[PDB]
Amino acid sequence: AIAQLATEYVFSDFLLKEPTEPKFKGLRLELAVDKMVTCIAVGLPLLLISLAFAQEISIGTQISCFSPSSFSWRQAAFVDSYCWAAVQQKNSLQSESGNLPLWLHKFFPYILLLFAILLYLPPLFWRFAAAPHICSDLKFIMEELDKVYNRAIKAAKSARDFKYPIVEQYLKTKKNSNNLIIKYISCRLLTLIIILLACIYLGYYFSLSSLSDEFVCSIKSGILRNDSTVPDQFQCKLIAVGIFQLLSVINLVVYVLLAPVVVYTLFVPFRQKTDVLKVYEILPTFDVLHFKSEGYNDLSLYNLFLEENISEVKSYKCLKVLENIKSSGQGIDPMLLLTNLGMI
Amino acid sequence: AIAQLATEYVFSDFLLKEPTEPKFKGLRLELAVDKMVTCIAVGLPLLLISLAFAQEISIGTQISCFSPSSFSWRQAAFVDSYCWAAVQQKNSLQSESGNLPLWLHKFFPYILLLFAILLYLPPLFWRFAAAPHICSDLKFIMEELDKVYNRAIKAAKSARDFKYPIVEQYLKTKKNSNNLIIKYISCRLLTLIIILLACIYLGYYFSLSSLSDEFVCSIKSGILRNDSTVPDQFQCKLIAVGIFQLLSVINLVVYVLLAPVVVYTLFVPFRQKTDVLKVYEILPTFDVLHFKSEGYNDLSLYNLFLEENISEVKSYKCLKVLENIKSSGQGIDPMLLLTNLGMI
Amino acid sequence: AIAQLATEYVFSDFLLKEPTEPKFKGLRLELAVDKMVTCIAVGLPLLLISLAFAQEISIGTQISCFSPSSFSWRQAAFVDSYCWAAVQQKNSLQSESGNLPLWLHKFFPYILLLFAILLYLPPLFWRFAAAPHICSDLKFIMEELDKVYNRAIKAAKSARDFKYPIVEQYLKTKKNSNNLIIKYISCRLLTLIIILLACIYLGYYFSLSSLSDEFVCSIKSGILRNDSTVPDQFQCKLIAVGIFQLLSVINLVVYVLLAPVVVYTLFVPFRQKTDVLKVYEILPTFDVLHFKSEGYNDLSLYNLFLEENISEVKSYKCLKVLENIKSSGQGIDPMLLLTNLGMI
Amino acid sequence: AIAQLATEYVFSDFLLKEPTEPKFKGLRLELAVDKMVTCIAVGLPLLLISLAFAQEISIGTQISCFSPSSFSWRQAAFVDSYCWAAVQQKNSLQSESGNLPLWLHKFFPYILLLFAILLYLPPLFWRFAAAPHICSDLKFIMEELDKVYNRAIKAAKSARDFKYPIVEQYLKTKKNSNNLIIKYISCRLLTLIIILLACIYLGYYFSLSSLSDEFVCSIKSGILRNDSTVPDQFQCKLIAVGIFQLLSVINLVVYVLLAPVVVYTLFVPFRQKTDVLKVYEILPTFDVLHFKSEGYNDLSLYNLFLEENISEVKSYKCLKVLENIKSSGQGIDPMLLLTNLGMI
Ligand SMILES: CC(C)CCC[C@@H](C)[C@H]1CC[C@H]2[C@@H]3CC=C4C[C@@H](O)CC[C@]4(C)[C@H]3CC[C@]12C
Ligand SMILES: CC(C)CCC[C@@H](C)[C@H]1CC[C@H]2[C@@H]3CC=C4C[C@@H](O)CC[C@]4(C)[C@H]3CC[C@]12C
Ligand SMILES: CC(C)CCC[C@@H](C)[C@H]1CC[C@H]2[C@@H]3CC=C4C[C@@H](O)CC[C@]4(C)[C@H]3CC[C@]12C
Ligand SMILES: CC(C)CCC[C@@H](C)[C@H]1CC[C@H]2[C@@H]3CC=C4C[C@@H](O)CC[C@]4(C)[C@H]3CC[C@]12C
Ligand SMILES: CC(C)CCC[C@@H](C)[C@H]1CC[C@H]2[C@@H]3CC=C4C[C@@H](O)CC[C@]4(C)[C@H]3CC[C@]12C
Ligand SMILES: CC(C)CCC[C@@H](C)[C@H]1CC[C@H]2[C@@H]3CC=C4C[C@@H](O)CC[C@]4(C)[C@H]3CC[C@]12C
Ligand SMILES: CC(C)CCC[C@@H](C)[C@H]1CC[C@H]2[C@@H]3CC=C4C[C@@H](O)CC[C@]4(C)[C@H]3CC[C@]12C
Ligand SMILES: CC(C)CCC[C@@H](C)[C@H]1CC[C@H]2[C@@H]3CC=C4C[C@@H](O)CC[C@]4(C)[C@H]3CC[C@]12C
Ligand SMILES: *[C@@H]1O[C@H](CO)[C@@H](O)[C@H](O)[C@H]1NC(C)=O
Ligand SMILES: *[C@@H]1O[C@H](CO)[C@@H](O)[C@H](O)[C@H]1NC(C)=O
Ligand SMILES: *[C@@H]1O[C@H](CO)[C@@H](O)[C@H](O)[C@H]1NC(C)=O
Ligand SMILES: *[C@@H]1O[C@H](CO)[C@@H](O)[C@H](O)[C@H]1NC(C)=O
Repeated sequence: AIAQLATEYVFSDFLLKEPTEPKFKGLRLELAVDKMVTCIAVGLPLLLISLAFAQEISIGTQISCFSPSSFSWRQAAFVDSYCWAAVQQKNSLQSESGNLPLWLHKFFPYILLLFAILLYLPPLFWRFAAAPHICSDLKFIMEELDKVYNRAIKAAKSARDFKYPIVEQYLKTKKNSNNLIIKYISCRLLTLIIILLACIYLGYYFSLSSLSDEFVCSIKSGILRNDSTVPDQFQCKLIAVGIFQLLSVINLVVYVLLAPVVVYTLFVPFRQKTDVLKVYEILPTFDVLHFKSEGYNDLSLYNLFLEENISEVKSYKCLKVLENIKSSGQGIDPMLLLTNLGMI
Repeated sequence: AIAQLATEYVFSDFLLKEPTEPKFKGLRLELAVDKMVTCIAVGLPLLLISLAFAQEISIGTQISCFSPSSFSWRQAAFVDSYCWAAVQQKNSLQSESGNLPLWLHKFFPYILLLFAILLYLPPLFWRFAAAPHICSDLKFIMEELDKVYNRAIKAAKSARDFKYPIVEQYLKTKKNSNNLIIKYISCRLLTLIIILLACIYLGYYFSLSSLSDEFVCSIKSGILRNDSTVPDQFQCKLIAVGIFQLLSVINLVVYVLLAPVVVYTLFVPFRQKTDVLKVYEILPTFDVLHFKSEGYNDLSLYNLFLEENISEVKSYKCLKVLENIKSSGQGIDPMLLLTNLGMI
Repeated sequence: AIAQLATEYVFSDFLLKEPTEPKFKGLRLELAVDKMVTCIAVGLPLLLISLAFAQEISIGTQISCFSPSSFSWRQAAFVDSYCWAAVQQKNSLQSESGNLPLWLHKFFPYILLLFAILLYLPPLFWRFAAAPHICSDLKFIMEELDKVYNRAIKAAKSARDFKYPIVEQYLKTKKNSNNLIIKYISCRLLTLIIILLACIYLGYYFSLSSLSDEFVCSIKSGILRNDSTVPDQFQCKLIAVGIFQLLSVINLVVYVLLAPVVVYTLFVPFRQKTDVLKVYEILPTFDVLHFKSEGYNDLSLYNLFLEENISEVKSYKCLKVLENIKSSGQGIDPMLLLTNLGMI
Repeated sequence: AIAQLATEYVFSDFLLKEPTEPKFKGLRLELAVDKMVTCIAVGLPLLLISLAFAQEISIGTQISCFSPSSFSWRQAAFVDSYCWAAVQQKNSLQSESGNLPLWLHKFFPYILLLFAILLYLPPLFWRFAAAPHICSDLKFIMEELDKVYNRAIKAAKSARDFKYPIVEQYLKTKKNSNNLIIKYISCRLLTLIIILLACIYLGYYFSLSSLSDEFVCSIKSGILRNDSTVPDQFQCKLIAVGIFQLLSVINLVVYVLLAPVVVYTLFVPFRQKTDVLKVYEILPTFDVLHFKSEGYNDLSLYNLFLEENISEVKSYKCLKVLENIKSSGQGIDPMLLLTNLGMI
């Protein structure tokens, strides 16, 4: 039913499932905006496919040819099925709009499924190629941040009663390499191109005259070519073509609204803001150097992933509340850190 | 069946599922009133869609055109399907009420699903954008309250046998920022606007003459335009239009009753009452300062979320019972706290 | 099938599911009588809806109009569907009993579902508004009782080898407030009113002549108004109306039997008997004062909830067996308590 | 539905399920490229089979023979079923394209399923024959790497405050044996051959005239051979043949794109690059000798499997970050290793 389709595709965790494995425990591995874009671009065409053939919206068979009254039920069924299979056969049918509109009307669900698959492909490539590496690197970075926070609080407590910036060096090294950012931009660009092509196709499909679904059909090949009792042609109409056009314009609207989001996603350096690591600069055990901005490198992408999935880090949360309290400046950062006692 | 739909949509945890993740363990992340509003506004139109096409209420096909007796079964089926697809084609049909009523009668389930999706969108945006931040902040606040309660009871026990207000400073800082409250008000306002538009549409749909479902249909395009055996027109009726109007007025009543709730929700500062933190003011380790009221800021929203999901805090429950006992004043707050022995 | 519906709605845990959350572990949060009343009042109309359209009891379509023999199958189907949709349209049909009986016959499942939803609403309001508070308070009370029992047995063992009545003070304070009892009485009263209205409706529906299901139908609007081959009217009958009346009288009987139960529930103070706390009065560490009776206050409701869900408390069970043994008076209460050794 | 098939076969973990057993905990046991190739080559033909007979794309029965009007419904059904079963019987039917096109049109789903099974066979043979051995060997290798890393860090810590290369000897021994690599190459080659044969078949099927689906059928064997009322022949058409050809060309495109991937897979030594063990050469406890390249031996395959599933090793990750930091050369490898403190 329509409501069942809605529950499956919008109100359920459709493509929102976290990786089912212990390797990525709590790691999104995909930005929220990218996940939203993929979920829409994939589950919208599927939802429209399901809707267009819902038991309520669908009168019945997808084509009716209006055989003569003399024709029996199965003769008329032969006519309808023959014309359905003959939309491909150009000789059989003669339609003013041509044969491409008939092809599109017959295979619209296939085309929507193709667009959905093509849009799901780049996210899958990301999740299967560049996701494990970033997951491992980010897990190491979070562990290093937790360890340095613990060491700093232990030092502060000892004072009240190595020291090498490994994480900073690793981030600096990531500043050079750009394979991950190149893959990310390539997959986003392919998604954008697929969306644009889908918009072109949907606009063309919705621009039809709405009468191209009605085509003339001739079961006059073979032994029936010179038969007399059979009329030379029939009036066939492809039902649900109006529904297809409505859903196609809906998908076109959604995709044109979505494309600016993908374009904004492509410009990762601009998105790289609100320095996540700036909060850690007040730790004595952490060097006061952010050095993450203004670069078409994997460092900006790692900064984005950190700003996305750093809320799970207790040390980061503690430092964030310390920073927020520092806005008033009533107290002192080391005193607040010592009082917090948030090692684990 | 009707009962199955009821069980799925009203008697089950439809959209009442808690976040399936360890990050939010026991945190609602959504006020009870907001959750009720979203659940109604989403699962009502879906329930009505399912009901309108239930196997019992539905006689059968959604349109019947009453072809002549001479017409065969599949000729009549062609007529019915053609008219169903031609509700869009204005030339084919001539109805007194126009063609918009026919469009609405055909696509009412789609319109209800659209309203449900549009009403579910703002809650989803909230849960995916502003929910993680408030979850982390509120978890930190609850942990700080538990820790300060433990410290105060330990101090009292030591007396019988830092001290910095970090949580108060954090709340004071939240008094300034307003991004969360702005997002909350924006999503509530969008929900209200969607509800009002849905009410307008449902009122218009229910105001129809009830005879607009009957339209005249002409299969007279193409080779059949000059055919003689076919009548110039047919009498088609869209079945289930009365059911659609009944369910639309039901939804209109529900939404007009719900809109005052959304308006009351918009005025968060008025809702900010029954100070949750007032109970903690009797703790020696906690400063006697509430400072949370009369502000279009995130502080009021945090106060609401606390008053919502603070019952899970054992220290808060203990302080609440101490406060309630203090109404008589027979005993002493520190003595009762020491006797409680409710560290964990 | 009928047996499947029975298993789902009477032999299964339909609305008998305990709260699926760790917050309420073993707490009913709903009295047994109230749960029975809600389960009946909700799952009876749903069961009757399912039964009335069971594949065995149902001959087929819900209306047959007996078109002339000259009419084709789909002409007759048009007639039947038109009349089904025209039960609303007063002009189309002319029935002796009127049009309200036809409306009721068509929408009886909707009306039963409406009554079920309206009866499920007050229980849901209770469980979502006043259940968390009573759950927290009752959990605290049980914990306090366990702690005082442990302290008393420890004192007895020490003798053989604070002391403040916090729980008693909390109960005394609950004696004043009445918001919970007011909500309980309001929800019970609304349930009773809904049940009475349902009884009125079912009595009216069952009082019909049983021939109102037969109505005269006229497909004579539009181009067919002046058509000659079509008869001026048809004889239509709404099938399953007898089944609807039978199930409606069954529901009426059940609801009239149930209403006295709801009225008895409304009088909570009378139900407040068999003092649960009287057993704890023999503990040296517990003050000898019950002070819970004869009040339209939340104290009586808390006493009811205690008498309901106190069997899970080992200390209460031990004290109850001590009390039962004290009926003979052969031994001594402190000696029996010491010998029991039931700390945990 | 189409969307359901898509969710099952592309958006779900179809053939992506990890081995359901504790023996292989986190071990892929199959390269990512090989898994992708198998998943495509298997779930594409299945998806196309499901699509070709979807309730929306399918008009109805797969063959209609257009019996005379005098023929009754079940006479026409006999004709259609007889011709469907007589596509095999060459005498019954006379088609210009022959009888092989009819066989293919009737059994296209069977042929796609056969290709899917044949392509799934080599992966299954691998997973059931050569997977346990490589799993055990690789688990031992990872355990040895973890142990040597722990020993080296312990030695470094002791300095700050056996020694036999068992793993290197085992890898060197693997350099000689080649049974695993021979099995891998054989299964890949069989997969490639199956893909090529499938491409040949699909090209032949798509190269048909598109009118071979129309064949002449004669129910003139037995008592009906000399019957007069029955026409000497009928015009039968195999519906869905156009859909079969479309999906066959789609599968052909996918397989021709995939075959280069399989050919690249066959050349494992070229794939053996980015020495995984080179990072471990900086450990004092590990001998400075990689000795893994330029060989048609199991050593290259083991190197590939290591580069695939070594990210799960904490010691390897630590050494990798040490290597990346060494690019700048600011610090010292032993000092960084000591500071890391990443034993477990
Ligand atoms: C997804 C991508 C590939 C879709 C590409 C656009 C498709 C949908 C449409 C939009 C405009 C279309 C073209 C418009 C006009 C003509 C001229 C005609 O004589 C042959 C077909 C041809 C050349 C059409 C082919 C298909 C076409 C290119
Ligand atoms: C992503 C955005 C830009 C998509 C917007 C849809 C655009 C591309 C659509 C809307 C209307 C469409 C046109 C409608 C009609 C025709 C006439 C036909 O003979 C050739 C294609 C052509 C010229 C279409 C090309 C694509 C088109 C311009
Ligand atoms: C969800 C929102 C967009 C719904 C908006 C209201 C819809 C349901 C209805 C209510 C009143 C309607 C209008 C009433 C009168 C007319 C005048 C007519 O000559 C053209 C259509 C037009 C202009 C209608 C368009 C659709 C309309 C605006
Ligand atoms: C949220 C609340 C205010 C909704 C209440 C429903 C209101 C808006 C409904 C009920 C009846 C409706 C009217 C019924 C009939 C017509 C005549 C038509 O030619 C234009 C629209 C118009 C004038 C409708 C406008 C909207 C309307 C006034
Ligand atoms: C659930 C509640 C609202 C049900 C209320 C009772 C319903 C079922 C029935 C019982 C008696 C009925 C009334 C009996 C007699 C008449 C007089 C007639 O000229 C108009 C309808 C009217 C006024 C009926 C309206 C519906 C009615 C009130
Ligand atoms: C909860 C208990 C009291 C319910 C018992 C059912 C009662 C209320 C039912 C049973 C028979 C019913 C009556 C049957 C027939 C008529 C005649 C009609 O023109 C008006 C309503 C009226 C007068 C009904 C009113 C309600 C009624 C009296
Ligand atoms: C999967 C593998 C086995 C498929 C092999 C190719 C199949 C699909 C096709 C492609 C070309 C075909 C051949 C083309 C021409 C002829 C000559 C004819 O007089 C007899 C059949 C015969 C000999 C065909 C047999 C089947 C054939 C070999
Ligand atoms: C893996 C790649 C190379 C597959 C490409 C498909 C090739 C092999 C296909 C496409 C068109 C096909 C040809 C189409 C028509 C005929 C005529 C027939 O009487 C014999 C087979 C023959 C000659 C086919 C042989 C196979 C063929 C050449
Ligand atoms: C049909 O009859 C015509 C008469 O002109 C002839 O040309 C044609 O070949 C016949 N077709 C068949 C299939 O026998
Ligand atoms: C139908 O016949 C009329 C006669 O006036 C003619 O004008 C029209 O073009 C014909 N239509 C078709 C589709 O042949
Ligand atoms: C039907 O014919 C009658 C004859 O009196 C006429 O008044 C009426 O308008 C006609 N109806 C239609 C719908 O043409
Ligand atoms: C049909 O009749 C013919 C007449 O020539 C005869 O040869 C043939 O054997 C008969 N067939 C059967 C099955 O009786």
